[PDB]
Order: sequence, then structure tokens, then C-alpha cells
Amino acid sequence: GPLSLSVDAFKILEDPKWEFPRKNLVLGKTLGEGEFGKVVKATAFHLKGRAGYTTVAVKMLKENASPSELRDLLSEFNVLKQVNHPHVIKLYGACSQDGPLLLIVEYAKYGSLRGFLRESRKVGSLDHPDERALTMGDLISFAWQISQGMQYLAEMKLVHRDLAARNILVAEGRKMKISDFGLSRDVSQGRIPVKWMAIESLFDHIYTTQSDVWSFGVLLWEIVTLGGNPYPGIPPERLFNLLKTGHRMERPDNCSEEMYRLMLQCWKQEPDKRPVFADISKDLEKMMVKR
Amino acid sequence: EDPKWEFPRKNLVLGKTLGEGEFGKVVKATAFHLKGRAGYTTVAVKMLKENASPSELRDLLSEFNVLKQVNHPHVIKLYGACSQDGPLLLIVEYAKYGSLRGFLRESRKVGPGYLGPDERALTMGDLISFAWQISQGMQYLAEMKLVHRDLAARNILVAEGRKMKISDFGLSRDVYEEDSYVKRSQGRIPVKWMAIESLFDHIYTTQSDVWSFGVLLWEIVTLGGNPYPGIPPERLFNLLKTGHRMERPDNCSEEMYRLMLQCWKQEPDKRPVFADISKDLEKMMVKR
Ligand SMILES: COc1ccc(CN2[C@@H]3C[C@H]2CN(c2ccc(-c4cc(OCC(C)(C)O)cn5ncc(C#N)c45)cn2)C3)cn1
Ligand SMILES: COc1ccc(CN2[C@@H]3C[C@H]2CN(c2ccc(-c4cc(OCC(C)(C)O)cn5ncc(C#N)c45)cn2)C3)cn1
Repeated sequence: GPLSLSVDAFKILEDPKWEFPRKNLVLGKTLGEGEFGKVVKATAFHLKGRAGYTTVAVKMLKENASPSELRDLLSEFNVLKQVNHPHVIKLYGACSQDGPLLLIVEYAKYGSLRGFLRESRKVGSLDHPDERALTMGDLISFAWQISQGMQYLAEMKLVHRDLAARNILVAEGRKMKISDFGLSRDVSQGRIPVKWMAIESLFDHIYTTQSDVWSFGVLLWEIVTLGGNPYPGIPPERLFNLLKTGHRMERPDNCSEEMYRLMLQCWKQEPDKRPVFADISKDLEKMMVKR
Repeated sequence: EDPKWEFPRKNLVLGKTLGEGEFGKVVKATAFHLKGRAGYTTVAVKMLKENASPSELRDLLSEFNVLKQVNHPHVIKLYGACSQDGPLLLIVEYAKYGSLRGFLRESRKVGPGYLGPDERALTMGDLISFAWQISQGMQYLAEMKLVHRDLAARNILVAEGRKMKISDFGLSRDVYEEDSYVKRSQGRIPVKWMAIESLFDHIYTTQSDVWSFGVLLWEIVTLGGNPYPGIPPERLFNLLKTGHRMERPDNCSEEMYRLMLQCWKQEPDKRPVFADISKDLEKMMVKR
């Protein structure tokens, strides 16, 4: 079947560029864990012709993994090979010759954007009750970096499908990296959380760059609320009809008119009425120079 | 939605979490005036988490639709659902000992344990009986033209009097036409419980449920061990194709092992049917 073919292709030595010798990989602490998959920190010796040990993250399956897990991981590997951008997580390679399949990716010292934000406070060698302080300028900065990454992906004819604050990684110098390409595809029951999905994805199962834009609007909302939970107290099952009848999230606190207007436009019912990612970057670039 | 199954939300009180995984959760609950029982009845409630995808929603709805049609002493009882004024809540039977996997693993550290009268005291006779109750439930399920697809010790619940209840019907499918269920895309059943033709061919029949039953059997007689110990899921493709199967575990009889092996025949025709699995277990029991 399609998976046994990919598995077998993967387990052969066909891509010497991406194969990393297993003996050169030393696995450390767990960075995150779900039921069937795990991410650990690691050091990699002589990775990609680099001197000494490079700090990396390793993605791997757990023992109760289903074929849909195996598929997601292999599919991410195949997408990340074709991709190169400062705001997209970097793939270093894979170990396919010695035990479990391991994906080796760039290590993001702050972890997920969602985590980063909830540990922060909004403002206008000591110590504080919060990890850091963030201005609207930082938040606009974060959104712009993601929109750049997304513009690159849309130009590459790739639909991410799972855009959300938990899938953006925060690297050294607070650089945003789009991550989790398990569900991406080159442009039936979906595995994207309902609350981030575009109306046409929910009703017609259609996924395009414009449905990525809708998801981007939910992420913006997540950013300006510093890690809020979208549609709080509304059951995911109730959301279809609220959206169909034209309900949207209200303007959050500490959110400006111009910022909220951009969110709303991302959530237009007709995908043609939504901004493209270039328009989005433009809006953020303008906000920035204008303080 | 359905008159015979819709239950008044105000009559349902939710308690502690009994289990939660990726985007779904089970809570202990109590229901007032349930199916005309006086007073409160202790129940369990299955529901979605905030980050649910359409797949999880469709799975909860499909489990509801299946449990509506099936009634058997060894299949989890559905009481009803709250599906109107908010979140979808599935109301099912509460099983006091929890999952079979959990129950058997507990018997490793909780006396009297496995002995080779008390609820916690287990002999091989008790284990054969557990397997048999499950097989009778599966036999009925197969007669009702269903494939469970996700038969495993984690999906069997242990109720009052140590009765087995097949549960977790989210993935089960109708096979009235063709006697097979096939989908184009990848399944969500753990690789290690999947039949060889489910793995390579995306085909699910009662005979792939039989394969899964063999793995469950192995789980039972190892008292909740993990299948293909230390083998990566990805290695199962080549390993099953080349003819490797799990080894005979320690407190397993030759007849019991012969039954498992039969469940793991490459050719699905050569596997026993659930009716014949039940007969084999009946004979094992009475010859002791
Ligand atoms: C299908 O294959 C799968 C599926 C799921 C998984 C694991 N799942 C749960 C949710 C999803 C992904 N998960 C994580 C966990 C940690 C990280 C992560 C966390 C992290 O945190 C750093 C810190 C905050 C210092 O702990 C840094 N980095 N750097 C790179 C990555 C990556 N990738 C990370 C990213 N995703 C955890 C693995 N493989
Ligand atoms: C898609 O909809 C979903 C999907 C999955 C889930 C929850 N998932 C995780 C794995 C799967 C099913 N899960 C559970 C959790 C608890 C129980 C459970 C556990 C339980 O434990 C009793 C004890 C051990 C004394 O606490 C008793 N009962 N009785 C009925 C049920 C049911 N159902 C239970 C069964 N399945 C937890 C919820 N909704």
C-alpha cells in the first residue's frame, strides 16, 4: 500500500545527502510528548559538515503508532527536503538504518510560540514573575515573520493546513519558525482542529492557500491575546453553524482597530475576499514603520 | 436528535476524568432518572476536548450510531447522549475495574495476583474465561456485519463481577456489502494490532478482527504485556511479510499458542472464525 512503499523507500540508502550516521546522535531530554510520538533534544556530531556537536531536535514515533502517524512523519520528511527559508524549521536529515526512524530538525531554544507567549507579559541579572516583557512591536514582528514564511510556502505551491501558535517554534533571537508539516500538501475526514479551520474546509473539505490565510487569522488572535484559547467556552461541534451564520471572534483586549480588521478579513466567508500572504506582510510592514 | 436516546442535560452530573488522550476524554458521571430508573445511576461520559478535529467528531458520532444497534452481555451498554444544548456527550455503562489492560497489569503487583475466589485472584481458567466472553461478543459483532478494527486489551472494559465489555467503537465499520471495509487513506489503528492485509492492502474483514483477537490473547496471557517487545512499529512491515510472529509466552499452553498462531495465518481464509475460537476456548476450559 502507499505506506509500505514509502517505508521501504525510506529504509533504503537512496538519499546520502540526508542520511545521518546513528552512532553520531546522542539523545537527551524530552522536549514534548504525545500518545504516539515524541520530540527529544539531541547533540549530533559532524552534522552536515559542521565541526563538533550541533544541538538538534529529534522527532520519533512511540510503540503504539498507527499507519497515520508513520505517514505524517515520512510526509514531513519529504516536504522539509524541498524547503529552505529563514522562517521555516530546518531539516538536517534522518536515521533510517538503525532501529526507529528519527527525523532530525533544528532546535528552537524557546520552544512553541504558544508556550513562549503564555509565559510573557504585555507592556507599553535580576528576576521577574514572568519570563519576559513584550510590546505590540514584538507581536507585530512575530506575525510578520510567519507571513514571510507562509508567502514562501504559497509560492512553492504548498498548503500547510495546520497553522496555529502551537506549531510555530521560537528560536534564538526570537526568530519564528513554521513547523509540523505532517499534514501539508502540494496544491476525507481531516485531522486539523475545528477551531483553526476555514469554513470551506469544514463544509467542503477544501484546502488552499486561502484556507491557510483563515488559520493565520486565528493565529493572529492567539498572538494578540498572548496565547488565548480561540472561541472559549464554545464546543467545537457548535462552531460550524455559528461560522455559517456569520459569527466571528470579537475584538480582544489590547488589540487595535487595524490589527482586528486584518484578523476579520482573514475570516471572510468567500476565500477570494481574504488577503493573500503578501497583502498580510504588507499590512504588518506598514503598522511597523507607523509605530 | 434521536428520541429514544436523547437524554436531558440537567439530569447529568459530570465528575472526575477516567481517561484522556489526543483531543478526547472520558469522565465518571451520574444520571438522574436514566431510562426510567429511579434516582441516580453511575455512568461514564465520552466527550471531545477543545482542540477536536472533524475526525474525532465523526468518530464519536460513529460510535454512537453503532452502539444504538448492538446489544450484548459483552459489549458496552449505551444509555444515551446529550447532543442538543451544547457539547456532544455519549453516556455509556460504567465499568468498575476499568480497562482489561489496566486490570491485568495491576494483577502483577496487587494480590493475590496471578496464581497459574477473590476479584484480584487470577488463574489461567479466569483468563480463558475472559478471552471467551470477548470472543462471544465478537461473534455477535461479526453476525451484525460489523468490523471493530481496534480490538486490543486497552479497548476491553472490566465491569462488576469481572465481565468483559468490548468498547471503543469509534473506528468500527459496516461491512454488509462485500464483507470487507477498505479505505484509500491510512488507518488510525496501532500498527502492532493490525492484520497483514490491513497493513499492506487497507482491507478490514472479520478475519482481520480475528488477527487482532490473537494479539489480544497474547496480551491476556502475558498479563498486559506489550506486543512485539522492543520492535519499532515501522519494522512490522518487513517482519510480518517474512513470516515472523510473536513467540510463545511463558504461562501459555501449547493449545493456547496454537490458537494465536492460527489467528496470525498470512492467508485470511486459514484463520479460525469467532464461533470456532469460542469452541476452542470452551474445550480448553472444561479440560481443567
Ligand atoms: C507523527 O510524528 C510525531 C507526532 C507527534 C510528535 C510529538 N507531539 C507533541 C505534539 C507533537 C509535537 N511536539 C513537540 C514537542 C516539542 C517541540 C520542540 C520543543 C522545544 O522546546 C524547547 C524548550 C521550551 C526549551 O523545552 C524546542 N524544540 N525545538 C525543536 C522542536 C521540534 N520539533 C522543539 C516541538 N513539537 C510534542 C512527534 N512525532
Ligand atoms: C473521539 O472520541 C473520544 C475518543 C477517545 C476518548 C478517550 N481516549 C482515552 C483513550 C480513549 C478512551 N479512554 C477511556 C478512558 C476511560 C475509560 C473508562 C475507564 C474506567 O476506569 C475505571 C477505574 C480504573 C476504576 O478508574 C471506567 N470506565 N467505564 C466506562 C469507561 C468508558 N468509556 C471507562 C474508557 N476509555 C481514554 C474520548 N472520546
